[PDB]
Amino acid sequence: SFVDLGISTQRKIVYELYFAVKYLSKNKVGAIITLQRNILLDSLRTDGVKIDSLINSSLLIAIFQKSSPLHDGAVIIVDDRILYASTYFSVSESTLEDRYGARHRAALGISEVSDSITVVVSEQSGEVVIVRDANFFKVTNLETFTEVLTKELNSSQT
Amino acid sequence: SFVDLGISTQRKIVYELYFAVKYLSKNKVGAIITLQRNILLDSLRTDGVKIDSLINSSLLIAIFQKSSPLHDGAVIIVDDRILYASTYFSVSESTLEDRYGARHRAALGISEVSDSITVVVSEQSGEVVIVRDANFFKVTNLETFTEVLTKELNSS
Repeated sequence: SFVDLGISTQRKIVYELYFAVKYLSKNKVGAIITLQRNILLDSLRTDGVKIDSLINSSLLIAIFQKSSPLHDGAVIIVDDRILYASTYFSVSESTLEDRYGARHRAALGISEVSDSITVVVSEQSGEVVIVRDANFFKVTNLETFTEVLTKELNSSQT
Repeated sequence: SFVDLGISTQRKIVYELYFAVKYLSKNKVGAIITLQRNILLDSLRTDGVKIDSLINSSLLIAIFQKSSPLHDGAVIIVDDRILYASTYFSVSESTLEDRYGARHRAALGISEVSDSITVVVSEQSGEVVIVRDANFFKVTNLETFTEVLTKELNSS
């Protein structure tokens, strides 16, 4: 559903996510941002706060600060809106409760049951990955981010 | 404006604001939340981010955390939505016999130029005030907050 938006809207989403990721990665702030595409994620949602806001780098940075009520769980972006924050899913990979690898596992789970793209920033290393269909594209150079993410969002869907 | 919303919506709004303010007061986190009424505030504020979000206590708490980039400056609510965050009012109000907090100053200033209703939580004391028409009701027992605010929202 990203592919159906005007080029201005797509470019906005990518740039805002870019600024957010630059901050989060540099300061080693964990985050899970999931862009839903054609498979609607609402069916698989366990918990989560619905905020239905415009997507914005500053709001994202606020959401994922350690002292924030919304920094655990996943943000779900639908078209150009942050629909949910602190979202969890009943996928069968995020059933471990071990902290290490938790967001990577949650992202993998989501990617296995939907065509969604999921950016993950690691609280430990600040490393950034783009998770899609059980693959982890590791973004070692953040100045490739906008390009990589764009390709991911325009790939073949379900 | 607000009375045109619906009892479910009005109660939900005041309830979410209540939980936000309860948390913010307990932890002495400064905050300023301006519910716009008939005077459009756009000409009177500068800067800020337009987020156009639902009104949610958790979101508000996240916005006003001291490590949050949106915590300095005021939230502006319109109808049932957080329109702006970390926006700055170009106006303040002082008096002779008091010198309290910059958020209190800004909220009284904004009530001088608009019919808006502003909730302020003091960074130092955690004390909650509600500001309208250059006056400020003090809400020292937060169980009354839900009542007090609704009164103020159903005014002139």
